[PDB]
Amino acid sequence: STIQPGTGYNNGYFYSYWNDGHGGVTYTNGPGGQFSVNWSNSGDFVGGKGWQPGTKNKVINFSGSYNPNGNSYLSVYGWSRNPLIEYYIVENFGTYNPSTGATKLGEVTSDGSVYDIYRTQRVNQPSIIGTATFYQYWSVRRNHRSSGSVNTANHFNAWAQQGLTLGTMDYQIVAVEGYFSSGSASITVS
Ligand SMILES: O[C@@H]1[C@@H](O)[C@H](O[C@@H]2CO[C@@H](O[C@@H]3CO[C@@H](O)[C@H](O)[C@H]3O)[C@H](O)[C@H]2O)OC[C@H]1O
Ligand SMILES: O[C@@H]1[C@@H](O)[C@H](O)OC[C@H]1O
Repeated sequence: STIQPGTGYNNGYFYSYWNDGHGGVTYTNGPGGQFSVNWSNSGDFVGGKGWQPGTKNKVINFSGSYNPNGNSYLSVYGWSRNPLIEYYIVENFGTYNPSTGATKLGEVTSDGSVYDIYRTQRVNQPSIIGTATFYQYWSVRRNHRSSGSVNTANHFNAWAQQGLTLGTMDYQIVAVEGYFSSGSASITVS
């Protein structure tokens, strides 16, 4: 069903839904691995379904519809702890490349596309442990898609070769993000 920001498990899938308190977003958990997001003149939000804890070698499958009107991205999204790391494997995006401003670390080929990899430091920003400072890693698919399989290990290894130490895995989801935009998405994770 439709829910306010929070976390939990639904039909065997962890979910996380976060927003900045601005209105304009509706997040719905559906059967199995399915979730939907519908948004209209939103603020900042990110939510979706997957695993808690994730793993360092998961192959993540997703399919469905992704139709942003503005700034948004569809990604494998997760965290580690000790050290705190936020990471995104971006499969598709809207009007803004979310790696803008991050430092390019190289490239990796995975699951049918080259990806550009990046990192940046986030300072006194929201996180799974509260306001915190942490590195944020990106791997941005060149050949955008809204269904696919992601071998997360290829991305973790590419980042590690440029200095990532992944700590203890926290959640790991397929997420839809929006940033002052509109859109819809209906995604099934497995
Ligand atoms: O109540 C606390 C939650 O609000 C908190 O949720 C996390 C807050 O950070 C969210 O981060 C996304 C971090 O980066 C941009 O990439 C995202 O836009 C931030 O908002 C994260 O998605 C939430 O899980 O968890 C701790 C709770 O105590
Ligand atoms: O076939 C794919 C090629 O098209 C892509 O660039 O790099 C990945 C391969 O698996």
